[PDB]
Amino acid sequence: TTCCPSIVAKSNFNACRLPGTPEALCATYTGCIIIPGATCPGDYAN
Repeated sequence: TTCCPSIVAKSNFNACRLPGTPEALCATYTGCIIIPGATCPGDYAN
């Protein structure tokens, strides 16, 4: 599950992922974090 600082960061993450780019790379590009649980904490953008 990808949990992002903001909707802008998550939009950038999703754009990175669209052509297949590995999740960890898109995470570092955006500031989004990856957690195994189904639910992001607090008010992070899923």
